[PDB]
Amino acid sequence: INLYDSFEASKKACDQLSLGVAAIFGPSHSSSANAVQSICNALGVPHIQTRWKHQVSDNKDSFYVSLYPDFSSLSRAILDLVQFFKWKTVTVVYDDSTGLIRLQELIKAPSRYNLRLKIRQLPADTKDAKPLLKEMKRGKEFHVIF
Amino acid sequence: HVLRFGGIFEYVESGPMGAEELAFRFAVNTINRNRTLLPNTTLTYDTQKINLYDSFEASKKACDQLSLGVAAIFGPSHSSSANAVQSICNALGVPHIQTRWKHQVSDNKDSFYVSLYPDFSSLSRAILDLVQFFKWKTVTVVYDDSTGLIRLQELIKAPSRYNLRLKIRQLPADTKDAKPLLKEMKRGKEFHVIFDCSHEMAAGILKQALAMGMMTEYYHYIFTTLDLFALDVEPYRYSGVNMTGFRILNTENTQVSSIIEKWSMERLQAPPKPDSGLLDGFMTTDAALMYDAVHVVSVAVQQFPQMTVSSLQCNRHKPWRFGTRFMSLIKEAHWEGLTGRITFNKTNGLRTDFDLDVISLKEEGLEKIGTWDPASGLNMTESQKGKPA
Amino acid sequence: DCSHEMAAGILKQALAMGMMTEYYHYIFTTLDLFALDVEPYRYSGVNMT
Ligand SMILES: *[C@@H]1O[C@H](CO)[C@@H](O[C@@H]2O[C@H](CO)[C@@H](O[C@H]3O[C@H](CO[C@H]4O[C@H](CO)[C@@H](O)[C@H](O)[C@@H]4O)[C@@H](O)[C@H](O[C@H]4O[C@H](CO)[C@@H](O)[C@H](O)[C@@H]4O)[C@@H]3O)[C@H](O)[C@H]2NC(C)=O)[C@H](O)[C@H]1NC(C)=O
Ligand SMILES: *[C@@H]1O[C@H](CO)[C@@H](O)[C@H](O)[C@H]1NC(C)=O
Ligand SMILES: *[C@@H]1O[C@H](CO)[C@@H](O)[C@H](O)[C@H]1NC(C)=O
Ligand SMILES: *[C@@H]1O[C@H](CO)[C@@H](O)[C@H](O)[C@H]1NC(C)=O
Repeated sequence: INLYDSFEASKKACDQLSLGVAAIFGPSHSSSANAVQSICNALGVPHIQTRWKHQVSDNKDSFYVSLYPDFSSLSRAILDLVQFFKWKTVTVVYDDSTGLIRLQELIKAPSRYNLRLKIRQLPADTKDAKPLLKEMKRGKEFHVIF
Repeated sequence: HVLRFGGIFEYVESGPMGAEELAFRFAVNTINRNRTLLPNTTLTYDTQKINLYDSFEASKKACDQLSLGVAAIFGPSHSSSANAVQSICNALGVPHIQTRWKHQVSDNKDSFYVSLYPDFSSLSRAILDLVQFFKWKTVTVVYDDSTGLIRLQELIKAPSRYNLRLKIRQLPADTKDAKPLLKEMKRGKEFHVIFDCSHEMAAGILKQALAMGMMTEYYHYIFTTLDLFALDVEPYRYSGVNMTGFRILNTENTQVSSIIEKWSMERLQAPPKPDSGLLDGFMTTDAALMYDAVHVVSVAVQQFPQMTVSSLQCNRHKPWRFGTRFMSLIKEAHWEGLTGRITFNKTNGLRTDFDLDVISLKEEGLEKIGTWDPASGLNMTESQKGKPA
Repeated sequence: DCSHEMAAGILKQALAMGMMTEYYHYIFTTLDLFALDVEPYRYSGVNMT
């Protein structure tokens, strides 16, 4: 399929289900993954997911698995690493807007621990880390989570 | 002439009819009764009843609607269903109008969708302007849904651009379990809370905060939701909380009040809920946005008389004949609706320009104390009280 | 110093104004304090002896 064309992934999933298939190894996007998950949950066919997607808590679908490790446990491991290194000022730099969901335990961590977090977002261009790192010069922040 | 619109609405089993579908059909009936707008064209609808948080049902109903053929589709509220509907109609060139915010992936390349919910980037910048007006230092942000951090993506990301320290807490899965969260709120001695939830959850946690004794002169709650006029502030107006928030629903104009009154007796069929704490007989923001969406797509239709509805097939990818012209006609309209001035970003489908009224809670109830605009800053007419000679 | 019904009305009007916190403290001369409804006032933290 193409880049984030969930209708095309739905059509290919319908064609592969018409051909007959044991289980569907789904796409690596988010929207097409949600579409294939809902389609196979309607038709009783097991879904396999290898990349993490954001999961809506209202969804009652049960016909899927996810072999990427959950970012709740990953974020708790990162918080344990921060507690082991005994940091105080952490600058967290992400690139995609879903990453705040992936690191939300670290953002909820200043309520329960003693920390101070400054988060920043990479720009939409690849080579534009030079202004953002300049803020790393200005903030004097030496503990960066990428 | 006869024109057809696509209506997808997530229905509730039993009960009354849904509010958004009622607003959609009320907008259709008021446009059909009026002759100043669309003089020689009549509008029809095809409403659908899909499940909540499902995309395959929405895909099947959208395919059935394109088998019937519609001019445009008014999508559902859940993010997955709206994403599937948006991809389906962008594959066929039929324009999409959505009234609820959804998280949008930056790698998406669709161009046949518009969203009339105000963008939370501009809303969060307005909230930052409101916070910087109040000279705050420590802000506790309480968010309900896990997507809501993206809705506060500008607000959370404030690294040393202003002297501000944030503490972020999440509401629990149960609605009634705010009491341990409010107990940690009280013991933490933090008194400037930004609540990001729906209006029903806001009324519920206001009842919980009243039961926790959080209603003093020390608390200055800020609600990101726009339905604060649906709240009943009668058991809180004499307390001394400040309760500043925003409103897009321009109730100052008399014609908008007349449209609200004409909505009201069709709205008062449903009985009120006294346990909810919501002021019954009022427009939500979603219903007004659906009404304004129908008006914007109608005035986009009126400039394009060569409008033939053609039935399309999901099994092929044959695009609509009048796709790009009608999409560009949609993406440049300027209609005065219930929310005021309506325009679209020309590089997006997001309504990034609006005119918010900053309201607050005083002893008379709720009243307008300021005006926010994205092009200007924040007026805040109580600070404009100093006019020396 | 009032009746228990008057005490309940005063407590409701004090909750409407946000009078009771952990700062405040009430003594009731009436002997029907156990017959009142202390459900909404309990979790805020009020002495109310
Ligand atoms: C269509 O959508 C586009 C986004 O998809 C819109 O582009 C956005 O435009 C706004 C202007 O309205 C930009 O806002 C601000 O940035 C300036 C200065 O930049 C600071 O931000 C930059 C980010 O790249 C850095 O390069 C700078 O060095 C610095 O870090 C701020 O000064 C602005 O504040 C102004 O606005 C706020 C609220 O109105 C006030 O509080 C301020 O005091 C001042 O009034 C904004 O923060 C925004 O960055 C830009 N976004 C992108 C991605 O380009 C576009 O405008 C929109 N078009 C229409 C027609 O709606
Ligand atoms: C809260 O509202 C009152 C109402 O008069 C106002 O006087 C006060 O300045 C407001 N702000 C506070 C207490 O920070
Ligand atoms: C603020 O509002 C007043 C009247 O309400 C108006 O006269 C003034 O020009 C406004 N200022 C700005 C900056 O919008
Ligand atoms: C009320 O009771 C609490 C504990 O229950 C106590 O800490 C507080 O001092 C009391 N208030 C008074 C005595 O004013």
